[PDB]
Amino acid sequence: DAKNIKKGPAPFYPLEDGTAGEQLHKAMKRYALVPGTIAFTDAHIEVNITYAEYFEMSVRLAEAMKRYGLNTNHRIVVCSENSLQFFMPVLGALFIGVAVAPANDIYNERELLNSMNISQPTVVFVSKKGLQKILNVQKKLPIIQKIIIMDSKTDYQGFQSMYTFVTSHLPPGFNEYDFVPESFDRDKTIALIMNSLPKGVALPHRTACVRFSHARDPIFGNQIIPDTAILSVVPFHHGFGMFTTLGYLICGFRVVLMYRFEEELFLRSLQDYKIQSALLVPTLFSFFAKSTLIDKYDLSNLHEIASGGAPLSKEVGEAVAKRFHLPGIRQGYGLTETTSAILITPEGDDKPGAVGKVVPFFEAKVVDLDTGKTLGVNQRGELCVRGPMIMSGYVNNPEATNALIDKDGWLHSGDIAYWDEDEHFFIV
Ligand SMILES: CC(C)(O)[C@H]1Cc2cc(/C=C3\OC(=O)C(c4ccc5c(c4)C[C@H](C(C)(C)O)O5)=C3O)ccc2O1
Repeated sequence: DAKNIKKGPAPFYPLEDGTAGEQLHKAMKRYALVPGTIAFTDAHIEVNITYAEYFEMSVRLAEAMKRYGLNTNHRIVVCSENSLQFFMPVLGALFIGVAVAPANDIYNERELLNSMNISQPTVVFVSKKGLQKILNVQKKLPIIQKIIIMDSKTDYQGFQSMYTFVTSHLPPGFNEYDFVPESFDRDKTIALIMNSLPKGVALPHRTACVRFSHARDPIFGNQIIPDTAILSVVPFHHGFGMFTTLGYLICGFRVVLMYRFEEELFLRSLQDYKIQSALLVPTLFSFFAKSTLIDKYDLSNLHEIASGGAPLSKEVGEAVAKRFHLPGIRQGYGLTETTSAILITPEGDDKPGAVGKVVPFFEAKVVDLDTGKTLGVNQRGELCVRGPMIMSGYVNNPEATNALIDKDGWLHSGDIAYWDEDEHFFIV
């Protein structure tokens, strides 16, 4: 019964060809050619970095990694708190087809070791505060040949920074604007290995390309408008942070980041940066349902709040929307294994407690927990989705992959849901 399979509509703009690296490179080069266009802002230290700076450093890192000897057979780890530098090695690696494994920066040595035993990186990019943990991990994982310090200009404790690493490897006369990213099969070449003991979730370049279609979709994402700023406190090494931020770079937005939540800084940032959209996780929603400071700030520019990371209760969402003077909350539902959200609230068509509608290129159904039958409108069962953002599999764990994804390509989410007469989905 096809009528009970909910399908996303066609994307507003056709899906572009090219790897995720090629698409990011093309967009970022465009924004780079306009001086002063801000890519990231660190709300804590107040420093801005422009698309020109970001584009040039990411391309220099790409070329330096290529000359050092990395290619599609290798992986890198990026282990850092949210920062201005976080996406430099991410973009550089995407530009040359090297898979990136972001490691949670609050993991201890044991958890890092398990994570990197799965991803098996050749080079680790780490912030200064993570260096000791990586050195302890490297003791057990000799495959790590090289450690590069992200948030330093000069060498740091005998290790190269991204800047000195680049100088060591760039050819004379290197031209960042002549550089061309690598081309490769985007279904076969892994872009990210995300953590989900945790497993490693392999995401081909294809899944990011589809994400970039959603991110700028006028219905399922944000319309590309000049001078748009987002406030993001969500960890970049988690899918909600990783894939919203890459999407924002495609859109040329200003991404104001925080690496630690604080109430006054968060609200003052919304006000002073004239933020249009802010990203929260459910426990920060619960926090703002308790906040009374919100009405002391001028939030007249705020258009939306998005919640991701885990389903949000209906009542908490309604409380927060009211405190912020918004008509509703921009919800979505995703898993690490689906790259990002594959149900998203359509712009202007929020419905309290709903996680939204099936995104372009996807299908979703709910199945009876007994009969396995596809269910109709307003009936509760297991949410199952199928589409090109689904992971290629858990790394070196085909049994775990097969337990989650069936022979027809349906991923079984483990969550109970239903959809309504407008094809809005609700998580129960
Ligand atoms: C407008 C706009 C911003 O473009 C769109 C894009 C968008 C995404 C979401 C929600 C999510 O996006 C995500 O990626 C995840 C997610 C990603 C990984 C993941 C989990 C959730 C749960 C699971 C766990 C480990 C439990 O955290 O892993 C979301 O919930 C909500 C609103 C929204 O507006």
